[PDB]
Amino acid sequence: QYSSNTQQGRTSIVHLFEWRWVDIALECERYLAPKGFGGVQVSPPNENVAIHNPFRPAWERYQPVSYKLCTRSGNEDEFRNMVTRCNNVGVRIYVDAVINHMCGNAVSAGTSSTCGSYFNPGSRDFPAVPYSGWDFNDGKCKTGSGDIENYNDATQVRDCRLSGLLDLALGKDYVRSKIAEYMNHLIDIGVAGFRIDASKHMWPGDIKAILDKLHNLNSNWFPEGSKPFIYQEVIDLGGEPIKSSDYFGNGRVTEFKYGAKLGTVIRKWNGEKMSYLKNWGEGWGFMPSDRALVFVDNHDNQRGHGAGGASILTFWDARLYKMAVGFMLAHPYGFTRVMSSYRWPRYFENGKDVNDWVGPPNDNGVTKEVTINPDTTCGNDWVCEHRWRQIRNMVNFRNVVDGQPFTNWYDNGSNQVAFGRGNRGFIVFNNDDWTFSLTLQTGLPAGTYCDVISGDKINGNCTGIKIYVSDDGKAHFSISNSAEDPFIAIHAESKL
Ligand SMILES: C[C@H]1O[C@H](O[C@H]2[C@H](O)[C@@H](O)[C@@H](O)O[C@@H]2CO)[C@H](O)[C@@H](O)[C@@H]1N[C@H]1C=C(CO)[C@@H](O)[C@H](O)[C@H]1O
Ligand SMILES: OC[C@H]1O[C@H](O)[C@H](O)[C@@H](O)[C@@H]1O
Ligand SMILES: [Ca+2]
Ligand SMILES: [Cl-]
Repeated sequence: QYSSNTQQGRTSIVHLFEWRWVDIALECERYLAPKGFGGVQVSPPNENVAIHNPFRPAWERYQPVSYKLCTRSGNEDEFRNMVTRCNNVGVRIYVDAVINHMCGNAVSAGTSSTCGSYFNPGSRDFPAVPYSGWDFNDGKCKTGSGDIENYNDATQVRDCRLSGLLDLALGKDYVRSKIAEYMNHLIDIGVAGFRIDASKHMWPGDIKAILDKLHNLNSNWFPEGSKPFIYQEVIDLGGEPIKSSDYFGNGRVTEFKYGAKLGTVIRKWNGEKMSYLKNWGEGWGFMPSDRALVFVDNHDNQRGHGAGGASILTFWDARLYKMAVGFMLAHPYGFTRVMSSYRWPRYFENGKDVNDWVGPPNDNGVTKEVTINPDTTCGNDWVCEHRWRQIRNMVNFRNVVDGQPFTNWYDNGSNQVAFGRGNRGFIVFNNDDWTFSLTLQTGLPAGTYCDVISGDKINGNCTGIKIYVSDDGKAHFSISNSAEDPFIAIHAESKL
């Protein structure tokens, strides 16, 4: 469950949040494969409640109606088409698996669902599965409301309804088997692994019992005995009875400490400075690197949901965001996930984004296609951070330096830092209010290297900055504090 199952020399996954299957399939072929992306985390592919108030929110996808592969992202044919086409170009699919719960207990009965399946939350009837009243935790939960009231109580966090979401009885073999059926369907199609949604809300032992029932990965694409990559969503910043480590037996775990702390550092809040990143990783109290799924922001905290707080960096803060993502992708700690977002009409009323619910770009609820602008950015309000040169090139930086040790660290005691990865890559940051101008040991072979932040190598030349490494590995770097991208990165494959 710990191995990503990505192609050798591909080290990141990108969350193509709310993208349609046909768009992802094309994206794999035209972009993700040639740019060296390891894989795609997709939005939940299973049927959900069509919520009309508010109008088709992002969060409707986290209210299951059945396990039919039928969503705003597309139908089963399109899903199968996407996984095949992506695997065929060496790009993996990871499914957002919503298995803790069905929909909200107060959602109306009917066929307001993405495939038109009937469901009745009040009577606990989901006949397209099927689930009945016997399949939920109503009798197991011990709170007055039936919902989670207190995170200091590990039991109710597991047995009670998250925000009123009907809590599946995962202690039952029937329920475990229905979920395993869904996941095995996905595995056989060719899915490489799963983001396990709301993992904190399930007993580690129940997740395990579900995982016990799963097939090995599709043997046309994956070596015999390959197990699905598992990464579990557990928000653990400390101070709760449930710990990220409780889930290590099942796979990797999201390290939410990662983006919270990095955001604070890059913003220079709370007295934090980039020089403090010298011991980034386990030295910052983070989980073991071999279990961490790391990211700057995710689909929840980029809009203030879940954990996060104000420190989280997102596309809205493009300049600091790129630096934070650049730092993540250069540093060996964790397995990296890059966010890919859509723009929504962000509108604050007393410190709250009243539009944090808004779903993907749409015309009357129909998800808009991802259009590609001439310059390879996206139209239709898709942000496509993964296509921003500064991020895409850092994705390849991580591939190039894979397995190389953190080395040649420099800092000025403030916010000017640099480090290398073995003899394969070097990166330099200026987050101070003055110019960073200095000759530094890069650990790299002598030569002319294209800075992959400002530009690209195109056979024999660079479209941006050029860095000159002399015979002793030293190179001069000059980064103004006024630089729009106040960092530079060079690696073995950017050498002329
Ligand atoms: C959105 C988020 O809610 C929960 O998170 C809480 C943390 O667990 C607490 O430690 C504390 O920080 O408060 C948080 C906010 O309530 C929950 O535990 C997470 O699992 C949840 N995230 C996902 C689950 C969903 C339900 O399917 C979705 O709404 C959401 O998009 C998921 O990413
Ligand atoms: O500002 C606080 C920091 O000061 C010190 O320089 C330590 O290296 C670091 O661990 C500590 O957190
Ligand atoms: Ca539960
Ligand atoms: Cl997540």
